[PDB]
Amino acid sequence: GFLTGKRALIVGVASKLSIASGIAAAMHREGAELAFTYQNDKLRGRVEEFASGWGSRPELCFPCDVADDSQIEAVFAALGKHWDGLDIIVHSVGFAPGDQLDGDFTAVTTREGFRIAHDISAYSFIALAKAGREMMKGRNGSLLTLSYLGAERTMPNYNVMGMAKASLEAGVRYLAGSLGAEGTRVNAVSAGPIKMLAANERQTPLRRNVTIEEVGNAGAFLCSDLASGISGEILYVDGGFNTTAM
Amino acid sequence: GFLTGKRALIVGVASKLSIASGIAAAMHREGAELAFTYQNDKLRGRVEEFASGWGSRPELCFPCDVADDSQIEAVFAALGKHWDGLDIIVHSVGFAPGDQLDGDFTAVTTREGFRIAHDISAYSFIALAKAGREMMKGRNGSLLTLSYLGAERTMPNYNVMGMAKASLEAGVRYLAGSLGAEGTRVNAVSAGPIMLAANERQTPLRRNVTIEEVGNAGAFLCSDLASGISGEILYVDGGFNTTAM
Amino acid sequence: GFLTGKRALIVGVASKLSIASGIAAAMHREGAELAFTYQNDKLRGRVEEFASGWGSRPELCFPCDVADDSQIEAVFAALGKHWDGLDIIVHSVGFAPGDQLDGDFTAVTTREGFRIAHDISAYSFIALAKAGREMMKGRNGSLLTLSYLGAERTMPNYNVMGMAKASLEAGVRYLAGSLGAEGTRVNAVSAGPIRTKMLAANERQTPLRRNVTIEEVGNAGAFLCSDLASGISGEILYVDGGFNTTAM
Amino acid sequence: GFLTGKRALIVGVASKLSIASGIAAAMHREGAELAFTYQNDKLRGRVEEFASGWGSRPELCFPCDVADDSQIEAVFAALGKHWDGLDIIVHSVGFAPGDQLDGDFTAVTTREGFRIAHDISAYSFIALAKAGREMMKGRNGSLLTLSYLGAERTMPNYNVMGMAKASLEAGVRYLAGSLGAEGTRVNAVSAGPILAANERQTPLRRNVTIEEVGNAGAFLCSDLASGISGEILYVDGGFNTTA
Repeated sequence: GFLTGKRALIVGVASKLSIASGIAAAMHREGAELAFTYQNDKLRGRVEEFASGWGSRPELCFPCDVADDSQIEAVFAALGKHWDGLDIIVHSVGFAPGDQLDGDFTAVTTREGFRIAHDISAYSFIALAKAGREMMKGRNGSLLTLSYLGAERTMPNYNVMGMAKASLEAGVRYLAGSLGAEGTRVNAVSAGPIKMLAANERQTPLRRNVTIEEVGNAGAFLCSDLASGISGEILYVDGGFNTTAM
Repeated sequence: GFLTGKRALIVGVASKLSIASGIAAAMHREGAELAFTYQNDKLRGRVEEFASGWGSRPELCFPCDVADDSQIEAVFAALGKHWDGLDIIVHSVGFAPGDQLDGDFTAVTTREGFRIAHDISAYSFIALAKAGREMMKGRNGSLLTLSYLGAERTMPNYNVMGMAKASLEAGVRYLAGSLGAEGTRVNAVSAGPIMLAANERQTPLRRNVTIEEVGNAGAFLCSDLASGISGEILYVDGGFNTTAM
Repeated sequence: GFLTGKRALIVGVASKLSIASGIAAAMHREGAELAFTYQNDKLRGRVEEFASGWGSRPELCFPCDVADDSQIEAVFAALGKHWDGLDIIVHSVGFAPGDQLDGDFTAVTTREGFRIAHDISAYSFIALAKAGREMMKGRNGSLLTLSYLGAERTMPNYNVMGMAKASLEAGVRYLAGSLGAEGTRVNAVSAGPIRTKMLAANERQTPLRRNVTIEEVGNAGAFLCSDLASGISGEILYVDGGFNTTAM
Repeated sequence: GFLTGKRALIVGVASKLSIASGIAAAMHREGAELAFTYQNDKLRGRVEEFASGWGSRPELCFPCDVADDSQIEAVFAALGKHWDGLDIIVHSVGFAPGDQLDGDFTAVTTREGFRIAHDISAYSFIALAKAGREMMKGRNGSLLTLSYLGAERTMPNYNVMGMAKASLEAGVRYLAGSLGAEGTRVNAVSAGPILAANERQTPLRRNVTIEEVGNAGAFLCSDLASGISGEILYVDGGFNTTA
């Protein structure tokens, strides 16, 4: 593939319906050696399952709870023992306590929900870039992450999560800003949604939802040297929805 | 003036020549009855004295550090003994741990520094929108806050305060979708700075703006003159934001 | 008022309830003395009559088809006979021929219709900017124009005119950049829809649950050309009650 | 390559150092059958040479002034006598009268300059979509145009092209939502310069190459980007994201 020879870490594979899971799949098709992290022992089995069919193996799977600094550093110590270097890190972690994500925004949003949603979904990505700066030394690789339109504009019940996404995408630009002198490109892919999920379909220009695959392909490219003049981008894979108003 | 009749709470007055002091002035020029909070006990005497010259009294000054829900709540419960309603809350509290705003971003940014920056400089706004929802009921008021170009494009050492602001700025949009129904508008004012001579030559107006200028806009935004504007981020920077080079 | 002592020219007054008039009314109400252009010979009587309720007189009205560079300066040649200098230009004219603004974009959009939509809606701004540069010198004044959300995101039956506003909006920035040196501020107001079935959804979405009024879009527009807003140039002020910020 | 199977009409090829060229090389490399236009009678043979070096031949080269409606017409007519379907149209022609790109924006900008600036740099796209609608129909194709930061922000001596470009970018958006239902995707690459002080600030601390813009340009018109429409993708090292 066009990603042959590169070696990527992949954070937050939790399912195969996931958006993470479309990316890993397309990233193997394109020739990448992969690794995976799983948040907890519950999901440890199914990550390793998926991993094995994605060109990877149980021994390239590590426990990581991105709320923890050490555990992230631990991931980069152990992985660093199978590969002489890392090229790509992928970030697919979206988490805010549900009571923040259903009701009147102003009403339900608590300080602690704000703290968490931001920590898990925004800064984890800076820590990942931090905790792996060394292993991406002189690889000219890249970092990726996932965002949503709700960081640029408002929608029902997405609520405080749009504040996290807005910060992430900022964090993306500042990451591009600093990490780039050593040749790291930081980018993010903003995907469309995967009754009213059909009111989306008929305003989205392509009259259809994007597939976890198309986001994979698009997130694959952004990590390949096909995308090597491209940094600080937020790429929208949403059938063109954001370009609509009425 | 164009604000007479309106009452306004001002959070985060800390110096005579801050953008917040510019706002505070104009809103008084325009007749707003002003109330103030103070960050801690050192600044107390400073804030009371400013308040007194902006038509208010120390009676209308209350202790608040926006890192604590409980003190915040005591603000509106203390004010509510003085006012049977409130029109405006002006949110000019911008802060992050110093070491994060000095160096390479990836290197100097910390979990705890992140969490603080975002707490004080962003969530505090929503905590004020909440804690003051009742006092603002049925008055069709407004909330103003301060952001900066750092939320939208990068620039030296602003670092994590560029994520904070972007989170703020999204909260503007969201608080707007929410409180709009009831008739509260929510807006922000993104000011220019006040060798930074590079900025100036590039800035279309060839100068910087002044807290005066940032305050008239601040004021306008919170006055009935604005009543058709909400969810908006008004750039008071002489055009600098619109230039690429 | 706060425009007191300021002089403005106002282009585009064609109805009594246009955004053009909302501005003109506002701007008078805050002290600015005004001048007006009529698009052609049919609107002269309307425009003049309006102008008198706005402190202006028949004499302060001028003919001008913004498709004509020569008429564009005829305004300023003639105006500078009553006024040694000018402070504001308000630019409020939206027109693409009707067949362009109806149906499927790609099908009904034609080269000429495109040409017109951009020459009227967009270049003309730059031309009032040009033509009146001399009279605005020294006054630390401002130009103001009107845009729409269509330019930045799509909405049915706006078609080519969103292309002509994105051009315009870009134009605002270039003018603001060019003329800032000598003091001229250049900004825009970008109103949401105005009242009189498809519009009822617009207001369920917009944060303030109501459309704006020309009294709102005019105050914004007034303010933006007043020394109160002297720190503001290159800006596109949204007046739509927050519509532009919502997606569902 | 990921464009294998695809056929593509490229508008704008005129120089070795073209952006237009960078896309064609990267596109052909990715396995597309290309086909080109040449503005005047000069540059005719020069297009042809490049064309014959890109797997094409001088019979898939057609005369076209994007200013004249009838030629663009005649382009797709003739092309449909060699080709069954069309998959990609690429639009890489920028031209404003030179005087307009030299001096004070207000002062040098004239109406005629405006007109040409917009007709060439922006209407041409629409017309290419328009006049080549039928050959794309059925195909789930894609269009691609070129833009620049001057639409989004100001800079010296770009002047009216920032206006042309801004329009074009809406034109991307309006097209995309018009031709989406039938499968046509519509995007743009906003490519940086291929300036010395520019370089200092862009994040990668370097300028982009026509191979870097051409790749992404190719990617977007390929089925690997079928979930993308209406975009202004930025290949400039992240310069847009910097203040």
